[PDB]
Amino acid sequence: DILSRLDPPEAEVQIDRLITGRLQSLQTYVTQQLIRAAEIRASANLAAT
Amino acid sequence: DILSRLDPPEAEVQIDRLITGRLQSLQTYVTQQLIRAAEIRASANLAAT
Repeated sequence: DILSRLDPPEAEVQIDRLITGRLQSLQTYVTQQLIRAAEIRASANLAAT
Repeated sequence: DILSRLDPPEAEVQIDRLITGRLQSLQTYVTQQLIRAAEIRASANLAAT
């Protein structure tokens, strides 16, 4: 709908905002999965011992 | 190249787009190093034991 109702020069501006938000969300997700996996690893290490 | 084919009022807008990206990339580098150092630290703590 963003494009469907506009030219390229005018749509690229909005699509870059959408891209910025959606990339920020994915970085937040991946950083928290990295922090949460190091906590699961310390627990599996205790289980092995 | 932005300081050679743009006047100062137009080169600010183009320099800020680079500043934002490079800051993002540097800060991603610094987060992943904290997460990797916290893992090297536990290995060295096991080696000391």
